[PDB]
Amino acid sequence: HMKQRTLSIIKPDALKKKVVGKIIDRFESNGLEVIAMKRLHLSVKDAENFYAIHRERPFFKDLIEFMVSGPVVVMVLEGKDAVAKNRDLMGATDPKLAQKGTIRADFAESIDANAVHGSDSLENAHNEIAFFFAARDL
Repeated sequence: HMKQRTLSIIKPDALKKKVVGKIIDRFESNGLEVIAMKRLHLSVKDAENFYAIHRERPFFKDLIEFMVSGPVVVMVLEGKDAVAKNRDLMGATDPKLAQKGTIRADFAESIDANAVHGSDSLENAHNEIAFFFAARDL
């Protein structure tokens, strides 16, 4: 019920499909604003620090390799209930489970290459935004 900010990443698979515009438009048409944005190529160090909470998760090694395999677009989205709204529009992490009409349903091929990242909580949103943006840039 508040005006929140959350992090979105358009992963290397969506960039290669050239669906950055369609995905950004999904957020803009659904009550969110892109208030910060840059295209970049993550180093391994960047990717391991960003996903440090998952270092012992079994998907870690494959996750890092995929996330440095090509450039991404990182964005801060702003709007009412932004953290929850972003997750609703992305759909289930796994495209095979995502509801029709979500980003992962529309643009993702596998759970390993599932088009977008979004912060899963308000606490993670704070750290993830701060990882990519100095506060003067927002």
